[PDB]
Amino acid sequence: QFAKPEDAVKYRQSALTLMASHFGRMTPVVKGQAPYDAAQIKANVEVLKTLSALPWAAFGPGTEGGDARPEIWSDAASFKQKQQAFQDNIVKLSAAADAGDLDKLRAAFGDVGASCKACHDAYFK
Amino acid sequence: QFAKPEDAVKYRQSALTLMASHFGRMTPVVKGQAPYDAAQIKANVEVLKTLSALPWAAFGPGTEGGDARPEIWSDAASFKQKQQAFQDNIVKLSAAADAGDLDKLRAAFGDVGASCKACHDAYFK
Ligand code: HEC
Ligand code: HEC
Repeated sequence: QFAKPEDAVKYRQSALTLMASHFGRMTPVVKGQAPYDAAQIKANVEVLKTLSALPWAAFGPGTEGGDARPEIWSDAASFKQKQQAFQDNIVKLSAAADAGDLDKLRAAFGDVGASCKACHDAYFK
Repeated sequence: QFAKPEDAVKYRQSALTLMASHFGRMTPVVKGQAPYDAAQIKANVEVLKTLSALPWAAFGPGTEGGDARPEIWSDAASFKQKQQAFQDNIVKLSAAADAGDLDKLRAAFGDVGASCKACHDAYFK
């Protein structure tokens, strides 16, 4: 869906920006600094679900650019493992949110954040 | 969820960028220049559904900035009517996609695009 590589870069950056707002805006809730409304969080995690599936298709072959370390395309199976592990940790966060189980939410949130950081460490310039 | 107004600007711009990729990538399909796969389009419109609900919350009071004409906050009911009409045209596009009805897709797509342009004309700098 991208006319030039720059379009893929702009798309993924925008997806990651959201996806990151929808994750990070829950930090006060997970820390207890903001109240926990199970329905609010269930709805927000559903948005995060959808967003978390979007960036990866915008790292097609030859869409090198942005802050994407070059190691992303030449090690394709390994980058895919990281996105799919991230994506699997998001399933666990959805399960916690859907259940209204705060303790499960906090644990799952930490796992998700570790998965963000793991990819950032291997693949962000 | 925004620490400063600039954060809201960055969020809405990113949401609008996606939302706009998910809309515009269907143009070749609506024109018949690309094949029509009903399931593909149903799934893409579902993504567009979700995205099309996101920008509006990032135009809170005092988040002036970006390419958002100042007329957005002082005429709040009217800006809300435009986003909700856009949002209603998206419901019609979902219905067309869900039904696998190509003719209904083309008509709904044109209505959506007109709603994008109408808001762009009243509120984009
Ligand atoms: C888990 C919820 C997160 C969060 C909060 C973020 N990421 Fe990543 N990310 C990855 C790569 C390769 C990039 C660079 C993209 C490019 O510039 O081409 C990024 C970038 C970001 C950003 C900045 C986006 C921007 O506006 O420029 C942010 C805010 C961000 N990330 C947060 C790679 C990955 C992953 C590889 C599988 C995973 C998982 C994540 N990121 C997860 C997260
Ligand atoms: C219907 C599907 C669309 C499409 C394809 C786009 N919009 Fe809009 N849009 C609106 C405003 C106020 C702005 C400025 C935001 C800001 O800068 O603060 C925009 C911006 C955009 C962009 C550019 C985003 C960026 O990266 O800077 C794009 C690509 C875009 N729009 C496309 C306002 C509205 C609406 C008011 C209710 C509606 C409806 C739409 N836009 C709809 C669409």
